[PDB]
Order: sequence, then structure tokens, then C-alpha cells
Amino acid sequence: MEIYEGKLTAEGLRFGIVASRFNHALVDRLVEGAIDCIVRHGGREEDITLVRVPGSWEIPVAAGELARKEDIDAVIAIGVLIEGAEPHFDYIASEVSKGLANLSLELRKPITFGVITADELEEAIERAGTKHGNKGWEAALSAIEMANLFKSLRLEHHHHH
Amino acid sequence: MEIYEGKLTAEGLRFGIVASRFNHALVDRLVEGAIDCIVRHGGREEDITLVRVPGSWEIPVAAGELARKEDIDAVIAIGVLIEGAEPHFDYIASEVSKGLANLSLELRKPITFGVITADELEEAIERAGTKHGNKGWEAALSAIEMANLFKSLRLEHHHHH
Amino acid sequence: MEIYEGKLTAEGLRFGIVASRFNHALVDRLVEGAIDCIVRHGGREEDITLVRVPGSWEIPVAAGELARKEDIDAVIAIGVLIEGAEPHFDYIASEVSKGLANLSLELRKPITFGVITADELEEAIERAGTKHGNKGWEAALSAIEMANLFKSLRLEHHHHH
Amino acid sequence: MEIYEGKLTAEGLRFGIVASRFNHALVDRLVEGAIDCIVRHGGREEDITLVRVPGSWEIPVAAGELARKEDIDAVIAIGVLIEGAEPHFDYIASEVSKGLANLSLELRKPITFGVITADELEEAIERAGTKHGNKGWEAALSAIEMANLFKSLRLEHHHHH
Amino acid sequence: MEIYEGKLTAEGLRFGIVASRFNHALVDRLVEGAIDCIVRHGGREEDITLVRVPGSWEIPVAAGELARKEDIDAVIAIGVLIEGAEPHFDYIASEVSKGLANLSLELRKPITFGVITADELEEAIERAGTKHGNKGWEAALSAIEMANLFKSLRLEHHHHH
Repeated sequence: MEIYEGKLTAEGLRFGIVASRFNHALVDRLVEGAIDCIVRHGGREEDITLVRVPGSWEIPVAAGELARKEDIDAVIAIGVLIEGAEPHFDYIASEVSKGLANLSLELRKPITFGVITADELEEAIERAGTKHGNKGWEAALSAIEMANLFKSLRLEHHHHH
Repeated sequence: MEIYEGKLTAEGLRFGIVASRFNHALVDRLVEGAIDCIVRHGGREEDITLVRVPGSWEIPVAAGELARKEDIDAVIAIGVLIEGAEPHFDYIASEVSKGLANLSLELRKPITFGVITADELEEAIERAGTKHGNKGWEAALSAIEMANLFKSLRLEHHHHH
Repeated sequence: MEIYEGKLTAEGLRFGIVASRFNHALVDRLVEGAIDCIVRHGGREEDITLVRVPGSWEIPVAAGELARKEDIDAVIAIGVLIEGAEPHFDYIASEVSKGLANLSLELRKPITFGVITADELEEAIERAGTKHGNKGWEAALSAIEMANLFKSLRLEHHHHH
Repeated sequence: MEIYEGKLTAEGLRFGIVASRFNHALVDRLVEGAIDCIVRHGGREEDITLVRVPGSWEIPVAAGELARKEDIDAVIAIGVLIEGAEPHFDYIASEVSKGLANLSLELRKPITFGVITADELEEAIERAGTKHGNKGWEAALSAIEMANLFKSLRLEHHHHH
Repeated sequence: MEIYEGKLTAEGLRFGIVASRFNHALVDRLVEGAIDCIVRHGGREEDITLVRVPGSWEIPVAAGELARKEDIDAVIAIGVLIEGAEPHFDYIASEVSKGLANLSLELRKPITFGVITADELEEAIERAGTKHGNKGWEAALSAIEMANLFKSLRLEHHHHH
């Protein structure tokens, strides 16, 4: 049997990070957790690419560009939605998830979903700020594993060629 | 009438297995279910491909890779989804079913949906211990039928060309 | 004005039938209704193509290959969803609906939807009587009509060229 | 560790079927189940042997002779018991279960038990028409595994020699 | 497919009959029933062997003798049990059915169960006068078909040799 999986070492890897500004209190907290887990899991931070955009809606369009760089191996989606805006929450939420998924299948490059949807500010300030459930921590880690995963997929992809 | 279908021999076939890690006490019995059902329906296991991925989300981006190799006849999607988060489960749920469905139409290769959604860890305990219903068994078998069917369709689509 | 349309004669035409097995009692009921209207309204039964798969999920990936041979003109989707499985109902019906739709767009060849979603056994009985409500009867009628329709269009696409 | 188990390929195997005529409305549905599961599992139906006997009582005595042919690998008992007569049900069920047991011990050749004791005709309509719990289907499957098993026990029975 | 089954001609055959005398008013009817169904289904009756024993218990020991003769092809059990007492009925009933069962599996020669257990002499008066249910007739019939079955099976058991 052939087994593919990614270890968690952040060695030799270049990451993308896409960051909103809306609710900057908790998002800024999230990116913190992302950078940290990157560097401590063995990676260098000069390859972190952080792109900022105003709100949740624009997250997709930006990442689509970051991935068509040759030297960003994986990309970290980062944003927050909290049911403050009721007509937009429906359409911004389902569509961003949807657009991110389509981006990855297309480009064949892992994009990970680091978006808190917290139904209130009380559920938001307790996760990102109090509990180690630093959502950016984990989406960051999952992407690391994906990076080494396509390193497994594509390193064998050249040995066969 | 021209009747097609799949008999159930797994002779000479090569399979894809994508595996999540989350709630590994359950996933792993499912994976076992796929591997066993294969080899006990005639197949050999060095041509099974085993990939491990973090959670339900990354299933498509990875499985799409397994279908762009030539030497895979059908890919078996294996993940579990249990109501942990109201924000995460809904969106990622309809998204995996989507991404899987679309890849299958596209790459012209079967992808099966061996994903538990057991409304509790306990309704996953009833599916593996109370009755034969080990979903990895059943969706993997469906996959065998699809591979022999597509072999039926493409062997006759080799005689008329 | 140029009026395009399809008569209801089934001569010169070659058909597709994609047939599940789940809830066979109801599905046999419908496939009989399908081959019935076909050979009655002017066809032979020798160039009907009848493909069988386990459940509703595979309906797409199967029909997708059937309409990709040269000789299959219109395809008659045939399957049953009754609210037994709770995740397979919502997602496996949303994506087969959407899925078969996008196939017919792409291939430019009529695929009809003869999948009942009858919420109980008693709508499964008032359709399963000979009281015409055999959804395969009507759906197979529509694709016959669409069959000679794309004859009218594709043949008129030959006189213009 | 030496693991002995049978895969499910029905390749090259020759089978025994013993089928009563009593209550044949459902028994016939069984034999259908058996022949199918065999051939769909890679077998060819020329090597199926179908024996007919009046009631339940004769099932053992005949089967015993079938397995004393050299060219029969496994034998599928098929019959129906429904509480008709007091002497019939009690004594014939106890002695069939004991009889078929002893025969397999002595002959050193598997005999599986596809006799339903459905305590009503309606518990056999719920064994057959509302589930795919086709008793002969699975009793046949177990027999396939048994044949491959004694294939395993008897192939290693000739390499040690 | 090969179907072995018994036609019903009693030509060329030789039979064993073992008869208790107890409750002779009715046994006599049964014995006559057997002789009839032999002679009228073509049998000649000088090759019928009729043995009489006292009560129910001694049935098996006697049949063992008749089946060890080379020239008897099938043996008919004939005896009557009526709940004259609970001490004898439970154990002697289980033992004859048992002893008979082992006699046939062993000697490989069909033995029929022509024992009425009628819960009163009035279930035996209803068995004999209300409907043709002449149990000796019926089990004698089954013995004919079994004789011709083993004729079929053993005939092919010499053409292969």
C-alpha cells in the first residue's frame, strides 16, 4: 500500500495569509496565532505573505491572486463573520466558502478556511481571545500538513516523470 | 435491450481512498472497512492508494489529485461529519458533496460518498456495532460496481471505435 | 415565424436509461413505464440503453458517460429518493438536480430527470398504480419530444452550414 | 501469524442448492437471490446444481448425497418453515438444524443454512419485499467464503505434503 | 443449469413400510393409503415390504434393518402418537424423529415421516374423513419422488465413473 500524508514541519515552505479588517479586535488576534504556529512549527516568517482587505466579501478575490504566484505553496483564509448584518450574512458566508472551494480545485493548491463564524461577540471573544482554540492556529496547521501533502503528491509526481 | 451493470469482482483494479482524521475512533473502522471489502472481493491492496487529510474540508482538493493519476479507477471518499459547530457543519457539508459531485462529472471517474453523518457519536456507535452497516464497506462496494461498470462501458466503447 | 418543436414519434431514435436499484419495487414500476411509452410511440426496444447503479448518488457520473457515446441521443434518468436517509436526501437530491442539469448544458444533449422524491410510501403507491403518474411514462415522453426537437435543431443546423 | 480466510471471488467454483416446493411463493424468491449473488460475484451458473424436494424434512438426506459428488464444493440449504403443523415445525426444524450440522462435520465440506423460520408469512414478506435481506443471498455469500476457505485449508493441505 | 428432481412413476422400485399397530382403527387406513399410492402410481406390490411392530418406540430399530437390506430403495415410517399420557409422548416423539433422522443421513437412503400426531383421536377422525389428508398417501408420495431423485442422482453418479 502507498500511504501519503503530511508531517507538520514548516521547513522550506512559503505561506499566504489573507486578512480582513472588519471586527479587527478578534481577527488581529487570529493572525497572531497563525504566524506563531508557523514559526514555532519550524518555519521562517519572511515567507509569510499577509494581504489585508476591508471585509469578508473580498477574501476570495484576493486569495485567487496569491495562489497564482508560483512561490506560495498554500494559502490561509482569515476572516470573521458575526450576525450583526442580517441581509448580507447569508450571501457573504455561503459564497466565500463556495468561492474558496472552487479556487482550490481549479488551481490545485490548498486553501484552508480560517474563518470564525461566531453567532455573537460573546462566542467570538471567548474563542479567539481566551481559549487555545485559536482558530488561526489550527487552519494554519492543517495548511502546513497540506503543503507537505502536495509535497508528497508532487515529489512522487516528478520521480515518476 | 443493451443491459449494463457491474458484477462485483475486484480483479485487476486500482482504488483511491481519501481519509480524514477527525474522530479517528470511527474513521479508522471505516478505512478498515474499505480495505477489507476490497481484498475480500478479489482485489490486491498494493494498488489501493491511502491518503490522510485533517478534516472533512480538504477531502475534495485531495481527491481531485487522486483522479488525475491515470492508474486509479475509482476513488472512495471517507470522512465523518458530526454536529460540533453550527457555523462549520452546514457550509462545509454542502461544499464537500458539491466538490465531490462536480469533480466526478469532470474527470470522468467515479467518486463515492463514504462519509458518515451520524447525528451523535452514539449514532455512529449504532452503525458500526448494532448492524453490519459499516459505511466504508458499503460505499467501497458501490465503488467496485462503478469501476466494473465503467470498464464495461469503456471496453464496449473500445469495440465500436 | 420559424416554429421549432418535437412530435411524439419514437422511430429512428436511440435512448438512454439510467436505473438505480434502491427501492427496486418502485423503480421496476417506473422502468416498465419508460420502455413502454418508448416502443409504443414508435420505437424498437433494441437501441434503448439500460444502465443500473446502486443508488441515487451515482445517477450523475453514470448518465455523464452515456450521453458521451455517439449513438445515445436522449437519456432518461430513473431513480428514487424517499426521505429515509436524512443527509443523503438533502445533499444527494440537491446535487443530482443541480448535477444532471449542468451535464445537459455541457454535452448539449437532452437529459431528463425521472427521479421521484415521494415523501412517503402512499405517494409511491398512487404513482405505482397504472393510473398514469408513472413518472417514467411522462419523463420518457418529454425526452422523446426533446429527441425529435434536437433533431429539428441539429438537422436545421446542417441545412444552414 | 497464519490467517486463513476466504475472499469472495466465485471464480471456478461449483455449488450445491437444495430447494423445497413448500410455500414456494417466497422460496422461489430465495433461489433467485442465491443464483444472483453467485454470478454477480464472478461465478458462472453452469456449475450451479439445483435440487428439488417436497417438504422441509428431505432437505438433509438429499444434500448429504450432493456433497458426496466430487465436483461440489459447497452446498446451500434452502427451505421455508412457517408454523403450519405442530409435529412438522418442532421436530423437523430441530432435526434439520442438527442433521445439516452433522453432515458438514463428517463430510468435511461446508453446508450453509438458508432456511427461514419466519413465524408468519408476513415476516417473510418483511424479510423479502421491504428489505434486501434475501436470506439465500447471504447464505450463498457465506458459502462462497466457505469454499474459498476450504480452498485455503486444502491448498495449504497440499503444499505441506 | 442442472435440475435434478423426482418425477412420480413408481416403476422398477422396491419399498419398505414399518407400521405400528396402536390405535389400529386409523393406522390400517394409513397402511392402505401407502399400498395404494404405490400400486396406483405404477408400482407392483410384491416388492413392498410391510413390517409390523407393537408401539411407537420400536419404529427406528426396525427401519434400520430394512434400510440395510440392499434391495429396499425407500422406507416409509408409519406410526401414531396420541397424548394418551405426557410421560411417554414427549420423549418417544423426540426420539423416533431423531432416530429416523440419523438412520437416513447415515445409510444414505430416504426415510419418510409417516407418523400422525393428532392431538386427539378426533383430529385423526377429521384427518381421515373431512379431507383426503391420508398422511400415509402423502409421505408415500414423497418417498416415490425421493426414490426417483436418488435414481436421477445415482444414475449420474455412474455415468461420470
